[PDB]
Amino acid sequence: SIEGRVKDVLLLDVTPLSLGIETMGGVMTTLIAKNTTIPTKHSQVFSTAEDNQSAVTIHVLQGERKRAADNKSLGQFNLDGINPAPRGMPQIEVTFDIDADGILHVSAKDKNSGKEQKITIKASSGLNEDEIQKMVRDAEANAEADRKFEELVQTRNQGDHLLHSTRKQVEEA
Repeated sequence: SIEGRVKDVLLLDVTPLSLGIETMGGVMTTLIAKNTTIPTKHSQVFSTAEDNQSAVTIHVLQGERKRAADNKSLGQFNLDGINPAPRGMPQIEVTFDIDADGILHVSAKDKNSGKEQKITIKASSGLNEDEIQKMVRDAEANAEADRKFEELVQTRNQGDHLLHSTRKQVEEA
């Protein structure tokens, strides 16, 4: 109570903080949330708003929700190179089954040829609600640097199905 139930693993032996993807504009959307008891199995199909079958970013974000101090690392990778078919499809089904021991077996399965990548990434708890709000200071203020990446997003929000995703590493600098 007094609004502060970010962490809750006592009578919830579940996916322990809510964990999905860093989203459009320094936002966080969970993929599977607490109340889903391990071992879990659940499908959520996604697409992108730009470059559909060419790069999904698999930076899975374990944190809270809209105010992005929700940067518990559940990754930072990218499923790249799914043939040239950019912007909108929308057929990349992403299934996330966690095991009972605690590992997110999530396969971003693409519907171009089943170009998939199954990561097995940890999800251990052991932190605080002001690990998130303590990251509202250090890191909610660092989300202004993510505002530069919100220009890279193209600035929007929500992202139901659509979900911007592109890496950046040119040779010039």
